[PDB]
Amino acid sequence: AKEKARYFTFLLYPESIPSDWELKLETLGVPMAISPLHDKDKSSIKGQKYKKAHYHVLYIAKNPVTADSVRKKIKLLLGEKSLAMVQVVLNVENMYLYLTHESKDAIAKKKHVYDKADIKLINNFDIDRYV
Amino acid sequence: AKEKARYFTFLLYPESIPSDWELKLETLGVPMAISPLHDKDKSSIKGQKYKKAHYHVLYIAKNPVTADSVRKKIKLLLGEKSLAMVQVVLNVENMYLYLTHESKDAIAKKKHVYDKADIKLINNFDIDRYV
DNA sequence: TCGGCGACTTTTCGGCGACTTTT
DNA sequence: AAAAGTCGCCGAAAAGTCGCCGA
Ligand SMILES: [Mn+2]
Ligand SMILES: [Mn+2]
Repeated sequence: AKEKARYFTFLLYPESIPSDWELKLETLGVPMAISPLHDKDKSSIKGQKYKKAHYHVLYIAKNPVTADSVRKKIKLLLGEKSLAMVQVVLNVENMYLYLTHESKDAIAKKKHVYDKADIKLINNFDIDRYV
Repeated sequence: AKEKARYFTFLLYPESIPSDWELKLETLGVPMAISPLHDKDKSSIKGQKYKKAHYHVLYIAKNPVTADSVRKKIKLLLGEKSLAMVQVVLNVENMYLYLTHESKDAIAKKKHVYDKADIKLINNFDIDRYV
């Protein structure tokens, strides 16, 4: 009895993805919203500069499918270590604001807040359609 | 069978806790109330002026959980030796005023009275809701 | 007596190949 | 045949109680 759902978020690392990863993700025909790059997140480790550059993708599947469905589809796309920690997204509004660290979880924990503009929306991601 | 309860008090020693302990207690997401620093308690031994610096944390679990649980929950958070003497609290109010030694028993036994201003409330600890 | 800790138990949840349904 | 999708099944950690205490 795995959970089937429409909204997912996962991480992409610049190392494990090919050059054209952006055009690579457009192919699937599914609305995505790709956070700006996270080169400046404070690590929960002493003396430690920042966490590694990563992305937060917000993935809007067209029908209820399972976490594993999405992991594998992007594992085919970009390399089997391309992504990590695919999760089911419960509140879309938050996990969109979370790409900027400008949700309330993030500013409450005072994390470094990125630029609205660098978010990349693939196949006409409509924030309003899902809220 | 051990006792289940929602209200707890335990002690925090500044030596055994990391710099960012205060913020790390906020992570647990639980209403806490942290005594002002207890650096001038009268020691019960002759020629011993003060007791070792401590804090009294006042801890409100979201569901009746066991003394031991809270102990694990905090060892893992601040270090195996971070805390001490976790007990269940039967009257919050009295034990709230005890953080300043302004309860009945504290003023009764002539304990050193600290300043409210230094009390720290974590996650919107609202003493009034508890009476 | 009653706070304590290691041993244990129990959820919790994200992986990943293997099997299965869909195209 | 191939794509996509889910199904067992594993592991680890974050949680929790239990056993015995021990001063
Ligand atoms: Mn991040
Ligand atoms: Mn004290």
